[PDB]
Amino acid sequence: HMADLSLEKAAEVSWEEEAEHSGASHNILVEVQDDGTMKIKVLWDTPSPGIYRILQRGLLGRSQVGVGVFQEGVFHTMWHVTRGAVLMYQGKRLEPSWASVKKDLISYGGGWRFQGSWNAGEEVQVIAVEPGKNPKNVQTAPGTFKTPEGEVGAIALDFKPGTAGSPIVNREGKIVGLYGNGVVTTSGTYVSAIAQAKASQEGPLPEIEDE
Amino acid sequence: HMADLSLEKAAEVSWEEEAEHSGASHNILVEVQDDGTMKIKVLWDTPSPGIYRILQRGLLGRSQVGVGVFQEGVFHTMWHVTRGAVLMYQGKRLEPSWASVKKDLISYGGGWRFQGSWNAGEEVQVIAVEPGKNPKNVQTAPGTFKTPEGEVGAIALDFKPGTAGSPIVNREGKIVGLYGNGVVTTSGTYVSAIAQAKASQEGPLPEIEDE
Ligand SMILES: [Cl-]
Ligand SMILES: [Cl-]
Repeated sequence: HMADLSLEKAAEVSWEEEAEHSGASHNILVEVQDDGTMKIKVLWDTPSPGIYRILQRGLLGRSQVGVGVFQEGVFHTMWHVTRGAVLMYQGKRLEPSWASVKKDLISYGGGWRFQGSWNAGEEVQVIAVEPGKNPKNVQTAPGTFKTPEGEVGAIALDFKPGTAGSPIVNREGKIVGLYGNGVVTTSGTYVSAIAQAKASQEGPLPEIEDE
Repeated sequence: HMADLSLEKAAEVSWEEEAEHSGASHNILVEVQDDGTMKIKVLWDTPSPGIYRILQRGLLGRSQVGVGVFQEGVFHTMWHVTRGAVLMYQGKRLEPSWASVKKDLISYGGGWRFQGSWNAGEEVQVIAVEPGKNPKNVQTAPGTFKTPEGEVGAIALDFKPGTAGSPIVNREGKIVGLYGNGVVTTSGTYVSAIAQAKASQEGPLPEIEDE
């Protein structure tokens, strides 16, 4: 309590054609042809879109507890990072609007906005915003993990504590999930879910009398 | 919300005479003498004392979001790990009792119990309980960082995300602080505070009429 969390912009969301690859392995789509060719295949009154550090003020200064993304006026991060705490941005209180403890996700100022859906076999990029480091794109080939309610992509990459909430993007620069909700395998490997919810939409119209 | 956090015992608190040392450097107290010698110097109804993983249940199973310590019936962890969330242990709800956002600390079921105070120049051990790994003692020589309200010990050691709340102990096996509230230096080095509060004590006696 005590509006102890604040936000600070760090980067914009995009795919980087050349970013470092990391992982024990690579998934590469090859196209083979008959001909014998083989080929490798206005200022808006809204928070600036992008990636932000989430910062908790104590005695040592501001420590980064996680990362989130503004997209269409809505701030998206992980449930475990904020547990619904108000977030200060430009002296304004941001209140939580929607949360999924199961998927480990939370949005502030509206419903989930991300539309990306990861396609098995494709490589993705995590835009890792580690405490005290410049943003960095990391290309990786996710596996899948088998859950109730469907199958989920799963990334085997280790980042510093505080990196949870960094977005995962596909080749069009669309966000397919957030990184940082994971488990550790018996062989000692950390794997993060590609955490993603359906984009929200308008319900039926209400009315009222409270002026 | 939804008692999504639970605890699981992982280890007991002790100094390990031989544990691995880690860090760019070592602080070693030498005693020199006149003689020319030089020398290197009942079951209780209370949660079992020790170190516990803090686990959040989602779709991938139980992910470790932090670590804390039971001592004298009180559970001690970091504020950023739970932000005051109820904790489930053996089907019982544990409610938070005291918290310090500035020191990044929280206790459940009573006031802070730890009595250890780190002494400049001494080496300490972090009992690192990393997600999916066995507990491990790590000996390190803390530096100091200069803050308001006094000087704080500061440890330059990197552990996996989820390790915050692991206790730091002195040579007598007394807890001098918890690891995992830190900042990152311009050279890219992570340093954690030795986070510690004064042990609590009984106040003046009240009375009442609410039977
Ligand atoms: Cl909507
Ligand atoms: Cl007390």
